[PDB]
Amino acid sequence: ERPTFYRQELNKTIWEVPERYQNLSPVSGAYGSVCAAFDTKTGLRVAVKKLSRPFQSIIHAKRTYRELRLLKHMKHENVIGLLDVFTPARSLEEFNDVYLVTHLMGADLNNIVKCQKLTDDHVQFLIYQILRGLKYIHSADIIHRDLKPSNLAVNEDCELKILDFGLARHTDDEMTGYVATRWYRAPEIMLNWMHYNQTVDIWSVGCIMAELLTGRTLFPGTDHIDQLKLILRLVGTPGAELLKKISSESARNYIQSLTQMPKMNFANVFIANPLAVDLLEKMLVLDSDKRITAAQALAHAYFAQYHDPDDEPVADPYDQSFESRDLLIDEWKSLTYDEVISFVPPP
Repeated sequence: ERPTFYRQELNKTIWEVPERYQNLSPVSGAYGSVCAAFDTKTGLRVAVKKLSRPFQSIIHAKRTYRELRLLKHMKHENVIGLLDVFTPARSLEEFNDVYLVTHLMGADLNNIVKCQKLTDDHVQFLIYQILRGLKYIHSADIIHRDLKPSNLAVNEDCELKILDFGLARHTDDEMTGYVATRWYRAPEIMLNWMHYNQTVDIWSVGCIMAELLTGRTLFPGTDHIDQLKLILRLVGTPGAELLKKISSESARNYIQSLTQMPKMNFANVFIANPLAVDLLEKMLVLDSDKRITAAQALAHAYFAQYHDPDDEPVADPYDQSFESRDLLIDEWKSLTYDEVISFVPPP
């Protein structure tokens, strides 16, 4: 059970990992840093993410606990699976750092697009797999909140996984608010502060598909204002009845202060498979109540070559009852420790 650890330091921070993992090569962040390594047990190359002081604040501890419990609950073909989770600490009193180990496929779409020319046949399969994973994710009342090309890994056979559930969580009615990445963030995140829902992921998938089809970012906003401007330059300025639904009065006033430019023609900007254009238009919509769902997306004609209702699974519901409480730091840490100890490696 208990393995032997060796202490390696990189970028002036210690990495205490089992001998099982060798050849640590870094790949850095606010909440966690990642190293690539070879697993002598499985013979596969793996990615090892060390959470940076996961229990320094309620925010960090809550993120650590929820990501760990999500990955342990996620069991789907197009979702990254947790191979190992360990800690050098031999007791709860010593527990501080948390390490996550997961499969390491070829490269992510970010690097891939910059050196490979993609076919429409590739985009079909890729976005089909993305939506296939999203159906599973959303069915568990989970929301990813950070779908971007760098959080999607793929191999030469075009089989992909959804990565990085660090911002994901169980969907509630009021949430963190400032989430996702600027160039893939849905409008309802910037307006209607803290009262978005699962529909945000579909906007990210639409941006992903547009970028894969064209080869360049769809909304390369310099800042938040530039993001809103680039979005409305395509999807068109909203309507009065939609404006009343915006919770922020400042947001309504700013939107009204803008020079009204309508929805440009969907077949004029992606001059491209018409079916993909139709689907994009179903996805890139302002009103979340009228945006296409992942379940509805899979049934789209664009995925006829891969759609299979019998093989599109659905997840069991996720139990956030432990999180629904306002716990202290030590209680979050104890829950995370119990979750680490209770891990059983997958076949």
